[PDB]
Amino acid sequence: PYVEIIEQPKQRGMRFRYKCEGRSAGSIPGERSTDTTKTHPTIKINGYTGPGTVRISLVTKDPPHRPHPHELVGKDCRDGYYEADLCPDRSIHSFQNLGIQCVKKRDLEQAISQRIQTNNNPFHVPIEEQRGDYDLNAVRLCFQVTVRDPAGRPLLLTPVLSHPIFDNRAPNTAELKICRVNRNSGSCLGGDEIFLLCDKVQKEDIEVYFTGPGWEARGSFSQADVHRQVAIVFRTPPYADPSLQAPVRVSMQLRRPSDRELSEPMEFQYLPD
Amino acid sequence: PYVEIIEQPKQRGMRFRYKCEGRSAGSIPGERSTDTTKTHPTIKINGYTGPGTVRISLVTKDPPHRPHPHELVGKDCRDGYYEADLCPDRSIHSFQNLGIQCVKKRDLEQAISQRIQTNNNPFHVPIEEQRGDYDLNAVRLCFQVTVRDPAGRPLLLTPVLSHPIFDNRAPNTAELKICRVNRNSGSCLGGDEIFLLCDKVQKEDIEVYFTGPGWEARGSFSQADVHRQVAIVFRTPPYADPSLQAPVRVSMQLRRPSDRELSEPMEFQYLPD
DNA sequence: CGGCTGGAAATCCAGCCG
DNA sequence: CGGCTGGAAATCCAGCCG
Repeated sequence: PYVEIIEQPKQRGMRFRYKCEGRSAGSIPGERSTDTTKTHPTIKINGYTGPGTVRISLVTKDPPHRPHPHELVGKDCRDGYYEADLCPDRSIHSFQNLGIQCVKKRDLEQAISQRIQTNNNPFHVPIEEQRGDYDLNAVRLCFQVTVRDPAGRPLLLTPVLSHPIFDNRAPNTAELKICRVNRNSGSCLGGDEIFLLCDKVQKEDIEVYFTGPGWEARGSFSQADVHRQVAIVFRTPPYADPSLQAPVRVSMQLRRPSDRELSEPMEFQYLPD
Repeated sequence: PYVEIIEQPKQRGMRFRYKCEGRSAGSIPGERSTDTTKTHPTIKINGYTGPGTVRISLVTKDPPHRPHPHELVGKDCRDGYYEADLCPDRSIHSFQNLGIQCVKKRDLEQAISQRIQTNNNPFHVPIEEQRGDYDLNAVRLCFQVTVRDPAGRPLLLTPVLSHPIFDNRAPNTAELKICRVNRNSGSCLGGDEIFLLCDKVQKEDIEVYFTGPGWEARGSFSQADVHRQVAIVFRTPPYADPSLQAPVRVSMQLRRPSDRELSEPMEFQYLPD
């Protein structure tokens, strides 16, 4: 049998809550979770409907999936890992009370050792190989399902990882969001200045990526134009066509080069002068 | 005999260093210190001219003047208090190396225990009477001078307090500053929207103040328009002559209602339509 | 020009909700 | 009323400098 993630956890937007903030870090939602149609991380067992257990652990983002210092807090959790009994007459399991509790860079080693003492290393990464810095701003859910083979003895399936979930509070990879702009229109020739009010960004890793069909451009500014990480003053780039005949709706977005992530597109309408 | 402060400390303008920030720079100034030509807290002892000692410690700032959790650091300081041999041949004693090192409120309890342990409590406030909430943003210097009586045996003169000293690292105390404005001109009818980028302010306590000879208006905005304390979006007020036929250079600046403090002004050209 | 350090950046709670 | 939610409060760097 095999596990497959029918519904991935949302990647950006939620922050990892610290132990000082509470005993539950809210609930990780599915990627397609909308205000109208809510969803939760769901896995699918192919080739098995019956008695079993599931354990959700946290592991590192990049290849050597060392168990992560952070904790999975919520219903049925303990030791930084979720665990319960699979519904025996169902093959789909969504997890709605999954919350991530981050450690302090100080209580890191202490965190590590709990993973060790509690035997939480799905990819059995070696003590030798466990060495190294940990990205604290990113983790991955690691579903470990145990069904039973046809004989009847318990059967542990292979571990399935999810795409990384990122800490929204981290200045380093928080969700890119444009909150207010001084004007969503301008001349096709470009040159209009714009005050963009956004969330925390990093001046040495941010752009205002303009985008139209078979067209794209980048607004113009320098690091010094980034105000306290939450505002950018840039000049709009000229459209593809300087000789415009009427408004031309395009899209304005925030792009963090390093991971090529984008923000929801804001509509910007070019005009002729 | 009696100590007399003929040079009270500067109440505002001083930030209390956290131990984490190390040495860096620190010297409580006089109620008129400046340039290279400064001024420091100076006391004068009346009714004495000979040998003695002075100890300056921090007390709270309200009636049960308890030995504050903060610290006095710098030359001759020890255990959160200063103490040096008052000059035998001088009556006016100035202090030029006084620095208030604040404690994180997670050290509070062990801060008070050092005040007792070291017998720091000019006013002799009892352990049970030492109960209460400590205001960590304001301290009072307590000059405790000890001279000799006629028999020559050490004589301690009554504790002399300075008026409260306040912090700068407070959220509503730092300088008011306008960093970038989207427009420094507009209609005499007002109503034009402005995107002003500023130093951290408190939306609950700030406003944009326009002024000219016998004339003063304020930019119109709500708390929702203050973006992360470092940016404000407001609309200009109609000028005095809302039917100009020529420009009028008025002045625009930030104002903190709490203390009516103002930022360096920024010019504003009102014009006709 | 390699350190010193000031500014910039990283690391509890009021108001919402149901 | 208990969780939330999202703001704010607390607690490495460039550029100067010797």
